[PDB]
Amino acid sequence: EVTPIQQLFLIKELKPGIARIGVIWDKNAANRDEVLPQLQRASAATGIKVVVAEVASLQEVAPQFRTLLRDHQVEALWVLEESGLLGQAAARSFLIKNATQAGMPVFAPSETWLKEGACVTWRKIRLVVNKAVAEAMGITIPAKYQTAF
Repeated sequence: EVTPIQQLFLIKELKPGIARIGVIWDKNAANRDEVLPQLQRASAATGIKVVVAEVASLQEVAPQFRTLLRDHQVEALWVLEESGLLGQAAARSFLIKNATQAGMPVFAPSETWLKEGACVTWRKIRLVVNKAVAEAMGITIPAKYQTAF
């Protein structure tokens, strides 16, 4: 129930001065009609550039993720849902491990991701945080939100 705009504003609070964020998006997910335009409106509202790399199958996850880094110098990974491809354990573990190795936190759609090393997720608005990863990534939670841990 936390909307993409609400999510991005929270990211903005968590990483002041963030300029560019990368999304890996399942081409085949539902509400693609709803969500991609929400992402553009959230980008506009926050001033954070949202670069979307779409993926249709597992073999596309590694090269599309690396495009976000090669071509767009993104500062974090943001995953919006997990109904299909992004619900596959292989896709999830690849993304978290590679984001982490690259130095960037992952903002995720469910707590399963946090258990595997993602940084933050949401519930309705309350943050849910993997404090060990936040601490290592230099991310301070605002006292005002101080959250499920």
